[PDB]
Amino acid sequence: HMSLVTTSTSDGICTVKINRPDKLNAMNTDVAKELIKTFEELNHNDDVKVIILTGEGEKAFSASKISADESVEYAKTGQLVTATVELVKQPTIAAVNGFALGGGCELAMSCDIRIAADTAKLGQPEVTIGVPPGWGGTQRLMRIVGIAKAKELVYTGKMIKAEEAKEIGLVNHVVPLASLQEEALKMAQQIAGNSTMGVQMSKVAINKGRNADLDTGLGLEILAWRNCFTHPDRQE
Amino acid sequence: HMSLVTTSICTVKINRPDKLNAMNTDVAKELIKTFEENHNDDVKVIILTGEGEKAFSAMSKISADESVEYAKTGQLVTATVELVKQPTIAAVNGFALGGGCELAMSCDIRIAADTAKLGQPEVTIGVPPGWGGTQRLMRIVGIAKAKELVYTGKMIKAEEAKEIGLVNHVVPLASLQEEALKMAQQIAGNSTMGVQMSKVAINKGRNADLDTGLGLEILAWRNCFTHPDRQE
Amino acid sequence: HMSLVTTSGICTVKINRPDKLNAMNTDVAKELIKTFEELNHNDDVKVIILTGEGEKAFSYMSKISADESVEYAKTGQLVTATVELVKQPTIAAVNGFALGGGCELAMSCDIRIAADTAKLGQPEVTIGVPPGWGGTQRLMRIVGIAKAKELVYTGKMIKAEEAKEIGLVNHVVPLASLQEEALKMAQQIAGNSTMGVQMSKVAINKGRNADLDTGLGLEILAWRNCFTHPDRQERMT
Amino acid sequence: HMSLVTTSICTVKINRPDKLNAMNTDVAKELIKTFEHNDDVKVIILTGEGEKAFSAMSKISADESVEYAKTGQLVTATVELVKQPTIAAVNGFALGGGCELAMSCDIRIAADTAKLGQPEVTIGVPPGWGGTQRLMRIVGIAKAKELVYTGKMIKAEEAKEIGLVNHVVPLASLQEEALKMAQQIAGNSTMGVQMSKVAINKGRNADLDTGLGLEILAWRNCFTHPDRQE
Amino acid sequence: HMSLVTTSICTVKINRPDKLNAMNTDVAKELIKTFENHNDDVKVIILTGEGEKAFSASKISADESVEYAKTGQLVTATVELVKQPTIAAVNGFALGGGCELAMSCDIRIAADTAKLGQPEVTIGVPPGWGGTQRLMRIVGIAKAKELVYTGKMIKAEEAKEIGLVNHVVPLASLQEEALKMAQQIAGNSTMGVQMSKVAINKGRNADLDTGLGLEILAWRNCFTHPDRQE
Amino acid sequence: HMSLVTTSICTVKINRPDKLNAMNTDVAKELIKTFEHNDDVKVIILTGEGEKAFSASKISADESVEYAKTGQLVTATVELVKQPTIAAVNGFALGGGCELAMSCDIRIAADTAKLGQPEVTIGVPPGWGGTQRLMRIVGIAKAKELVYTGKMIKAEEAKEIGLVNHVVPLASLQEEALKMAQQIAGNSTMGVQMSKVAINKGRNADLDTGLGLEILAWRNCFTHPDRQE
Repeated sequence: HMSLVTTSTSDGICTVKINRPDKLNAMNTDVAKELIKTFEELNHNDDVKVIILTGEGEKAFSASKISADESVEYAKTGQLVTATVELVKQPTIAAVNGFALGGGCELAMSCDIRIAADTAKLGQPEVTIGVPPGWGGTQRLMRIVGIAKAKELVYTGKMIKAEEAKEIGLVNHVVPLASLQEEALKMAQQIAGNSTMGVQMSKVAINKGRNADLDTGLGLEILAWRNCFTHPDRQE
Repeated sequence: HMSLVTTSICTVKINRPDKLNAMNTDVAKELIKTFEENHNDDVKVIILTGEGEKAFSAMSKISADESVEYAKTGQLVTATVELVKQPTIAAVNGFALGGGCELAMSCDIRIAADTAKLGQPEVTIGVPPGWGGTQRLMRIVGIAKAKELVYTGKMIKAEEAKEIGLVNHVVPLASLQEEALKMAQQIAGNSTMGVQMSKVAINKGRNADLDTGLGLEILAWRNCFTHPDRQE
Repeated sequence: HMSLVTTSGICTVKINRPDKLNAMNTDVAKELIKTFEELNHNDDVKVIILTGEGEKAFSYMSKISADESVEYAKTGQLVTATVELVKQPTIAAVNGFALGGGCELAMSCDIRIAADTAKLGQPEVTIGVPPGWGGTQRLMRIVGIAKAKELVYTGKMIKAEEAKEIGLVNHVVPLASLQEEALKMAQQIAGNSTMGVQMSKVAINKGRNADLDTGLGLEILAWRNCFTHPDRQERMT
Repeated sequence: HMSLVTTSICTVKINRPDKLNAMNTDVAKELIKTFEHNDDVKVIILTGEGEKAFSAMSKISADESVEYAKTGQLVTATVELVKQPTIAAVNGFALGGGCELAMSCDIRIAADTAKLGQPEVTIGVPPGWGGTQRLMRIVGIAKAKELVYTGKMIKAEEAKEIGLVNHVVPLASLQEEALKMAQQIAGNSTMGVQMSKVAINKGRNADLDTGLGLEILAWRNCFTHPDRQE
Repeated sequence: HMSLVTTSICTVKINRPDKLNAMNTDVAKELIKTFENHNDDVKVIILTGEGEKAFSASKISADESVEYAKTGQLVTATVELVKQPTIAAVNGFALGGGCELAMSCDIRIAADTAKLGQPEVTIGVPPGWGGTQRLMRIVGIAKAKELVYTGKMIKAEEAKEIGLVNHVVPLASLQEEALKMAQQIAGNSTMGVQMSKVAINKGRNADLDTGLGLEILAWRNCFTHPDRQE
Repeated sequence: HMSLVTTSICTVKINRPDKLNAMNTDVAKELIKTFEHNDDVKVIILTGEGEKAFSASKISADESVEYAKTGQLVTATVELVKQPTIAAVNGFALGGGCELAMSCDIRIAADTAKLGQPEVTIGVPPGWGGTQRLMRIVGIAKAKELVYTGKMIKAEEAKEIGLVNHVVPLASLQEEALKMAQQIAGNSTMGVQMSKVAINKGRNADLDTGLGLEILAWRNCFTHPDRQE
């Protein structure tokens, strides 16, 4: 179904793995709901400080004859899992180990930081079926890579390698697969070394001010800044 | 002023070659009429390029009052090219300067020739970009490069245009059209309803917060799921 | 304190405190506010160059309450907004270290040209706080949410080359060639229409915060304003 | 399908009182072309022909629905973003598109006989000409939700109560009042009025700081006009 | 902590009458999961306080105060964004979290004995379940600032004049009225009703053009439904 | 010049009664300086001196920009000040004064008060935030009516459209103001001004972003002694 295992310094680095390698870690509603409950619906426990999310099998991160009314609930489940991943307390590092197409790519775009392997191919092929990307791909892909590249990808519904994904910023870095998880830990243990209060107030400020004008975002930032100043992490 | 060829995809061309396909009021009105305020259901993808293979597109001495009208005509034609039903592929065959560049920035995807040169030199004569440059260039390449290009008013070549994201790809001149064709056809084979509703969703959610954009997307997604292209 | 040198209408502003690596306290912030506020009324100056004194750096009193924390953050927001919304375009010549409030200061300018020795970053979280002078917003609005999140969460420094790769700076030139380079671009902006330049700046800084239609309204208003100016009819010759 | 009378102030009247000036496609196009403006007109009054109706077949494709809702959006936007102000003199029924058309105008002055509403939901659709947004932006979210979910008529007194209309006067004296407000606006500066309209119509969609940028740009533009110094 | 009764329309009632139906986290969870998603048999939801005396009338860990506020946000959003229209029948006291919950609903009909307010600032905190935003979005910034800064209570008449409630009726006949409006919404097309709800709840947060895009999408989406022809 | 008197609540007064407390550049500058606040003051009262008025064509376009910037600066300084502000409209509030009144949080007007935006009768729009603040306070329809007509309105219809919070007899206006200022001053200072920050920021954003602002201010207040005591 889904795996979790935690160790780091303080050992609060939690690797979360999608466990369906027989079907290329494809995401159905069961995987979405289990992801929602693993990310605990907009919070977490206090042991974990950084989350590294990937899919087992070393081949794919994650790669409808239905009831037009039921597709609204389907897209709602997708939106809910993407928001639960996107707004979790700790930072998330998406280790894209191979294919990330459709929902999978959307999942990858819900995370804060993406470290892809030189074997990773991303895309949104929903438009080849007759549907748009229904789990936030029409919005998050734009907000990450620019309207031009997002439009190109969604219109063509094509697949792009991790190198051009790094070129357009869809992934933060590209490393060899053999080193992928290694790098995924190396960044995480770096974020875990910093103050959790500062890191996660920064995350709240960023995730809230991405949707507002500069003045409102600065208000969010100053409020989070005072909040962190009321914390012992600042003085020690 | 106009050129239309539709075979599959409708290539539209600005037919003013002896003036580097310059933008004016008549050309803007012709483009407005050509983009049909939507399109006909036969066309799936549109390619906008310039005649002569020397310039994509490279009367202002008057009356700020009707300068408002000139800017309104520019905004109208840029929004008609931007919000047209079919996707738009801009094949900049050289000079895309000022109103041309802004025009090129109205389309969804820009494919550049190696000889292409883009920029907003309005700041050198008397004015800011008045046909959407100050907003569209920012929304395409980011505020830093937008400010650099607008303040300096300089021209940049195609390679640095793809470096900052103003154009999606750069290909040799002699193979630009072809390449455009291919991409258009790669978009033409996809679902009409899917592509066009995703275009609606993107063009609407670019201006709103993530939640409102997700609402737009779920509405477009249901609308497509009520269409036969989804199941077949 | 702070040094000013103007000629061409090109004004170079220098943070003058090399003993503390041009560190940002409330004094230098207030002096920056006062210098950029005067330049708003200075009609000779056309372009502003912001850089640090010396060849090393462009630019922790926190024993304090949370209310004086709010006041410190407000002073930082004020200096960043005054630099950002100044009349003339600004060129931040990052001649070395730009970390913390210094990097946010550089991010408040219109254009950044960094030396090949420059290192930029937001190490705020390494001492328990987020960026307090607009980093969490301006960094994301300049380089995108992905790289902004990476840099803010790690709190690491990055060389000028990767800063140019992610858009944190516009260009990267050798250190000894930085100053000259900056002035060159400033010259290229100084020769343009001041009316058009500054209405462009107003339109951009206002439309970055709104939908496309409101930004187009701002643009058409600035366009008519410029069309009421003699620069328009006089240079379109 | 439409009448113009410029006497000074242009009164605009939709002309189909046979079934109370309903909003077809053709009157939408006629209103679009009529709202184009010229320098003569300073204020616009838009009312319905028939003395008791301002403006009061569909199982065809969803794509035609999209494009005719786009036509409605276009006519409402053309009415909403004119140079001069618009005074909607609601003489009677304003339901569905009509009321949406009335909500596109700057100011509404209704007769005491006027009943407004959005009954689209009694047919199986939402208001597709801007009601779901303009009604909410005029009367607030609570009253807008109430009116769109009920789809009922309300009397002009309740419209003035919830802000859907600015003022309520007797029908026989509606036009005199609308033209009174018109000539009050036309006596003011054309540049100031029209730049105020641009600033309001653009800043309603933005944060306060952006809107203040809009306002300062329009303010500078008004200071370049001869109407200021005199 | 809360009960449900459906017939034709579903009434949801906070069942804590001796505690004046006050809200803690557990009743919030019960309401969260009682608004599920939903089933297709319910058309209009009426939420009121059990006991016809009050609709609905913190010493650790600011860290856990964040989670308390997140639970409040979750319950308010689940009530607000839910499929069917919601009618808040405030039967008396609606203070603090209770009034915020009432403001999450679509339409509010108050008994003449109702008293609403946000007294959070008398404790040392702002409204933490959406008051600072929803009150301002319902009644406007001036009255919202007044009520939040004073923390005072207001009767049904003043809350109606400021738009905090849509209508005010006698207490002994509140629910009946709350029923009839519900009935009035039940007879309307569920597809049109709920697509209008989605369009409004999404376009209240965006500019006019984005809201019009949402509206035209929902308009075609109601043209997808068979209830348009019948 | 202007004056200030602190008693607990600092009453701030525009001291130009022989000119109906009209606004110039010097008045705006001294108002910016007065609104700076100090930790003792909990509520601010802004009114005009004299019981007659709260506050009632040579420049180029560039100094017109500068004048509009000064007006925006003073209106934003009053609007975003720490403590809640009560504008006691003791008569005329026209033009900038009107806009000044619209910058405060709460407006209590005397029955003889008259509010308006007459800029459009001179050739210009409101340039101190009227075209935005009036629409955000009273709605778009009444703001359009008032700005296009440029007409003065009495206190009661100003209350009807929401331009003022309450209408009080002139002879008692101040006292009523003080009374409200007392009721607000007794509440939590930290909670009330964090509420003010949340409101002034979330008025410009969508619901989700505003709720983020609110939850941040709420957590901030939970770290203050006022919450538990």
